[PDB]
Amino acid sequence: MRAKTKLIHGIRIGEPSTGSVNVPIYQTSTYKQEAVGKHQGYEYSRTGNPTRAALEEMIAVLENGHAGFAFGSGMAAITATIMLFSKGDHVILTDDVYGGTYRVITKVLNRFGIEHTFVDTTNLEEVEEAIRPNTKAIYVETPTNPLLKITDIKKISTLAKEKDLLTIIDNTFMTPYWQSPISLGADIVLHSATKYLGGHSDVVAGLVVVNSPQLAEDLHFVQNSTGGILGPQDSFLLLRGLKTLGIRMEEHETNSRAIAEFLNNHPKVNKVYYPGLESHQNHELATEQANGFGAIISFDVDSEETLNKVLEKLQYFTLAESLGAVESLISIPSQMTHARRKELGITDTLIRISVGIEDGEDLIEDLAQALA
Amino acid sequence: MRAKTKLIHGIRIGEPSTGSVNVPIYQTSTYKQEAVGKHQGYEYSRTGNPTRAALEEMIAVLENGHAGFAFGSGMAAITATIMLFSKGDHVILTDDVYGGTYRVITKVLNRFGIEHTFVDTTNLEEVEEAIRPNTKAIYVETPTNPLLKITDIKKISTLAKEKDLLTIIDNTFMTPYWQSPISLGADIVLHSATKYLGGHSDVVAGLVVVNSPQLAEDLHFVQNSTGGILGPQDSFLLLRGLKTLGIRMEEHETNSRAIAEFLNNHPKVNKVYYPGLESHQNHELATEQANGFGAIISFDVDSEETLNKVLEKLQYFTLAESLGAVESLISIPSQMTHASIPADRRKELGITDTLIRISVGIEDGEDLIEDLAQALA
Amino acid sequence: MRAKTKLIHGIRIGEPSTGSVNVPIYQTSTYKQEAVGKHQGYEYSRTGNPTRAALEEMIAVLENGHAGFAFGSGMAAITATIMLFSKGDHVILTDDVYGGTYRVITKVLNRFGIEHTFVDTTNLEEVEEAIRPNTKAIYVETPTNPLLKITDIKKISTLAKEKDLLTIIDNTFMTPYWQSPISLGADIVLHSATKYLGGHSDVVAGLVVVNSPQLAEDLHFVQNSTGGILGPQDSFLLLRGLKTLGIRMEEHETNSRAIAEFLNNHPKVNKVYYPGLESHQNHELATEQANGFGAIISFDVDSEETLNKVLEKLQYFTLAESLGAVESLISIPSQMTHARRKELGITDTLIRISVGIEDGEDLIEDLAQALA
Amino acid sequence: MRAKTKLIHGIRIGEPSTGSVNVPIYQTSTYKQEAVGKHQGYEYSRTGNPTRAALEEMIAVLENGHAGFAFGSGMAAITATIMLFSKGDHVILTDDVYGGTYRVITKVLNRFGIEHTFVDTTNLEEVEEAIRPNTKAIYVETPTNPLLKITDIKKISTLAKEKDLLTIIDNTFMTPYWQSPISLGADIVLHSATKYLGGHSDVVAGLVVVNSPQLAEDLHFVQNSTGGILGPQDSFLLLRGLKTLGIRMEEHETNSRAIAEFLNNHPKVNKVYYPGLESHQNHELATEQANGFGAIISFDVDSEETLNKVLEKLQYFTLAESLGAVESLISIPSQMTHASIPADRRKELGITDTLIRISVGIEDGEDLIEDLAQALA
Ligand SMILES: Cc1ncc(COP(=O)(O)O)c(C=O)c1O
Ligand SMILES: Cc1ncc(COP(=O)(O)O)c(C=O)c1O
Ligand SMILES: *Cc1c(COP(=O)(O)O)cnc(C)c1O
Ligand SMILES: *Cc1c(COP(=O)(O)O)cnc(C)c1O
Repeated sequence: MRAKTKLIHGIRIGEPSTGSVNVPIYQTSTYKQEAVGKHQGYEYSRTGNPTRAALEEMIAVLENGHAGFAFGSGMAAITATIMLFSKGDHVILTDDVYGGTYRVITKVLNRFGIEHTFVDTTNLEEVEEAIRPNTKAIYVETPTNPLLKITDIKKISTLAKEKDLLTIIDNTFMTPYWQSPISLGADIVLHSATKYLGGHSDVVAGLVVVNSPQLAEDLHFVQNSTGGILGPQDSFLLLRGLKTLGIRMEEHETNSRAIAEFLNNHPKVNKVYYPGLESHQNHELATEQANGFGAIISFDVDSEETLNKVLEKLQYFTLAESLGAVESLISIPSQMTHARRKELGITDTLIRISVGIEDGEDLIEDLAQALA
Repeated sequence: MRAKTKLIHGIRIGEPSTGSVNVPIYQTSTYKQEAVGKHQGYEYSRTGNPTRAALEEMIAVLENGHAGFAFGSGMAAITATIMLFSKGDHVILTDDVYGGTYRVITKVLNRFGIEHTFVDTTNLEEVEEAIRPNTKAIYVETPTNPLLKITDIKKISTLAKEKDLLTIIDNTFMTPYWQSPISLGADIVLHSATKYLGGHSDVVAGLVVVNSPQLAEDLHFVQNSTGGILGPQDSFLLLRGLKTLGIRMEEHETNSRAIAEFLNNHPKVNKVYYPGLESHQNHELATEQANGFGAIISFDVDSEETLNKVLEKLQYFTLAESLGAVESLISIPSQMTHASIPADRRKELGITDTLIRISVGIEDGEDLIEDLAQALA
Repeated sequence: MRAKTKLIHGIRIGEPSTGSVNVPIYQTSTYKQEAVGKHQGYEYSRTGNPTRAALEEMIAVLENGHAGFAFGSGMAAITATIMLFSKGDHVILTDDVYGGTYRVITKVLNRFGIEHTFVDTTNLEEVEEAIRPNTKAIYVETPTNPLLKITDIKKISTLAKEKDLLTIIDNTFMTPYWQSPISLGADIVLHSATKYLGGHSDVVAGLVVVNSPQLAEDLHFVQNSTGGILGPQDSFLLLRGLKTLGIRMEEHETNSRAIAEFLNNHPKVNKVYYPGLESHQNHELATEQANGFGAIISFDVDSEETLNKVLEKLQYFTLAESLGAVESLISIPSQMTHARRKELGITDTLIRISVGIEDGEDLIEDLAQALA
Repeated sequence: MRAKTKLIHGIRIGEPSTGSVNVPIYQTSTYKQEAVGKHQGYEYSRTGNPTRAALEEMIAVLENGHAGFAFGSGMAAITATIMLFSKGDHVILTDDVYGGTYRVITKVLNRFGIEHTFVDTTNLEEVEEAIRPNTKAIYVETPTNPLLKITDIKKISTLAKEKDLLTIIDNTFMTPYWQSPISLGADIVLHSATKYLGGHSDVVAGLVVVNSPQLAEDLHFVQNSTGGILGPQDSFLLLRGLKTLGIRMEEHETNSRAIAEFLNNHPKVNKVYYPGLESHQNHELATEQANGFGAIISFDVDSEETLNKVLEKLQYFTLAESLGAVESLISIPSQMTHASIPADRRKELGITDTLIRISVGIEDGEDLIEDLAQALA
């Protein structure tokens, strides 16, 4: 089936007991057993919950992977994944990963003897030079938050496999709809479902898909033991979100390309980050490993006074944390993303916009009037 | 406020926006800021959500604590708490801690350099000679699952404070209604809110209460960084359950004392574990550090055929894992919780494969006793 | 099984498909059919919804009736019930019914040619004298909101049956736990589930139980045709509420008797309405047709200045509409119950309290300090 | 604002309490009052609930109306609206109105003295000579279920205003995205929000928008008095669905035009009902009063055996009542909706027992056409 179809029919429509065209919300902690260990399906909602299970199956189907896992946040998904490894293991990470990943690697998991190196994963020579004897995994975010740097998933995966390393990809920004990391060699693909997958700024959730029975047993053990699960009401809202992922990302795409084009040709804007501009580092790779450029744009305005006046005049962009929502969001990474900032090239005049599904024309006019 | 009033007025009734007598469900990820850094207290739901904030405050109130933290499960609460420690730290634990706790200490957190010693925490001498220079805390579960063994919280706390150690208490079985560990000198108290606090078998949740601002900054940092948060719908259902925790535990208590007496005098029952029997180890301590015995009773029946007849015939006890629900539940520890441990140490901590665990609900007491009676004869 | 047991085991614990000890929330409008008209159980959520159906079965079991029906409010329950009748039919009602029932009878259903007489149902001679040829039903609320007048359900039912009339009882204040109208001859018993049945001030719902297959077909047709249904999330919260109805009403009872006793012996309070006082009209009948006196108290203080000062000083009673909640509520019927007020004896110094499950001692001390 | 922006910024983003970009779910019955009559706008959830208030405002915005009202179902919305009238009032209705509407008019509201005449509302002469002195409104459903027959809303409205009658439009099939009845002169517009507005087959709800304060006082009085309200959870899910109504209907439209063309040229299909075919009655009107044709297509297949093969073989159309969902749905009107009516008037309004109704979802267009193609051959 085509991608739009898979979002509606990835799992069996018609719940067995009643024919409900939706997954029921199993707001329950426990399950009556017929005999000692013989109501097989479900035993305890931490271990498995039918609403969460439908969600875990759906994300595995959408990334073409072996098994899915649902966590209370993106950060719980990221933490459970790194907790596959042990004291003495080493991880290589994209140098401009999300600040939350930066923080958990450097301020939490360091205290547990998990070692890291931050590397420019755009430079495959530097990635290979970072490999230690105790290295177990390469972790890549593409595009990155918020500079949208593009890393070659197929080349990172090939290097990882040659050196006996797992490839972990944060596919949050592209979603399963635009990019397929497992198809390009990734062992583990993960999502802040809080962003595009839910799509309506109303769920905090993380998803992990693994490509192997061994990884599914090992991540299941971590999720069941440390228990950072997604509840069934949130699981239901996330399943509901997934239904419109295709038509949302298509409208996001159309709006964002026109906005990147207009912002890149503006007197008050001297640099624009967006995979769909030919000027963007690795634009060519962006067109090859993904079917869309996404809906996150970062742009550097000429002065503090331009920034401030953009914030106070914008009508349809809401000043807030997060992204991936049907409504347009704006943040100032320099004043809103704490967790080298200078080294990464995150200017004090840099603005990040999350482009919504408002009319593309209203969003351009709103940005124009804001910079006029 | 008396105890029953606290469960209702622990936090202000009337939210500031509309006066709603209930906490609204903030099904939301993010908040509009007036200016970059000016926001009315909420910026991103993982860091703080107002529904979760009301629940975290409520449980902090009920435990007389500095601040509360809500997690997606009891196991997330225990994990987040032990993750306050770092590689080369040592924790002393109660030896018959809950299975899920055993597993996180011995199969997960061991891989992260956190060391442990399992000790009989009923023996303050043995606790003391497990203290190493890298020891940071003593973790106590009282009463224990499933033998309801009792640990002197006030004695553990005073030993701990004397050796500059943190005291952590798993107060799930007693709840804040019967036992107040921070009052007895605990630094940290946590709950599988999945049990009594929710009380309706319909929320999986963990709660942690800390009694210092330093512990609140540190555990908040872990919560926000590792993100095992409870969502707003579960937060609401757990707040809702908290409202009837006092009257639920009073009914649980009355059914349980009568069933514990009933089972202790039945001829097919060799041994009964319940803190309320005068014959139970540290019954005297149980009556000093808590205002109730629980609603959990384990009893050793006379034979395999009896065990199978009671599972066969009970009408009002449902066979299922978990406990602390308004509906009565039964499990066989040997085949359902302590299947992991060998038969070796299952005679040590006396877990026969004729031991039954019942969680006494709020059905009519006389219905539950009649039900046990018919099943057993 | 005893009453406390029935609240936990009235319906089968263990949902067929997974063994869940709870009813799943069927957040769904429609159901896949195997063949044209052959997924039998469920077809469309207006007509039937499995969460709503569990709730409808539970309330029928708790009132020992034939079938249950769940509506979006008490007033939707009351309206669907009167809409069993037609233009030209006449209904007799307790003269001091809830203001909402007063309003729908006199300002809505009058425009549809449903005729009414309001009668003192404490006076069975006046009830019999009110019967017209076009009379179809006697509608009784006992105790009444807010004066707690007690009507003889068995004598009203016997008169109704002799004259070919249906008996409809609003059992909201007593709940199924304290009073059983069907057992005393009632054909229809109904509830504002918004009050004690939900019990936590967090659901608006109405329930109707009927005693006959004919009434179940006729009310089902009205509920399915006019569609004032309770949604499945509210149905789930109401099922959850019912679980603690017994232990709640027992604590309500203990607190309320002590409060009625203290209020009735107070210098600043010159009259107290509460079924459990020997001085209350028909106290004897109250002890006979119900197992409890309930948790609503109305009291007349000596002056406006006493009332005002009670309102501003009470610590544990919240000034709000509604009742039946675990938290204590206070209202002034003279300034808060619009929809004869003088005729009914609703003084401008009359206070209604809904007694909660706070500690009974804290509630007395709070009322004392408030009148000191 | 363009149409797509309105579905997102129709109401203020950022609630006043915390700045939440989402409407909080007010799972609550009542509100603390400061003083007897001072309350911050909410007193009792049946009269007003803030989550329901946001949805009622949103649908009022999208329909360019005075005020909105949310009910527990489409049928509660129609019932509440017709209950604005009294015994001895007369309403003229579109003759092939939805079955549930037929039933409430002819089996419920007839018993309450409300009179009706069913008329072909495509014939303004016939509408006019059904007007009696006791007539108060003309009720129009355009397009109709299941033959998608089209009624001139602007002509009906002007006839109505000339005879001092109210115009009521059931705008369910078009939604506020394609058709704006109040703009064409309607006083009242309503929706089965169960269909497109929710869009995920997971909420039963009705909405009514009125264009005068007198109609807002009167319908609010009915809503509050008779109490067929939508609860806060359903209100939230319906708000959520509204967010994607524009992009859902654009995708629905593209799949439907292609499937309507596909079916109209297939050799096993005699007749196709769809406002978008140039051959459909009042195609010209359809293109003037609405900016889209729908996502509902009825088609008459060649025989019983074809009908049974398509039900047998379709993979992506689910057999089920209802429509307007992201997942594609199929029904047989003769056996599922118009089983009530005799075979007598089922040849009049041409409802063969080989007529299939499909609701086109937002699956890949080419998947749905391939699916119909394989099923039909
Ligand atoms: C005392 C105690 N602590 C912790 C837990 C674990 O909680 P959860 O199942 O919510 O992860 C349990 C569960 O049985 C328990 O009984
Ligand atoms: C046009 C139209 N109006 C009203 C309704 C009735 O709505 P509900 O099923 O929510 O009562 C429907 C349902 O099919 C409909 O299609
Ligand atoms: C927002 C974000 C996260 C964190 O998700 P939470 O749900 O906030 O824990 C992780 N990765 C990326 C790329 C993100 O954008
Ligand atoms: C509150 C009340 C009602 C009305 O219930 P709603 O849920 O508000 O419609 C009806 N009858 C009685 C006796 C009440 O107390």
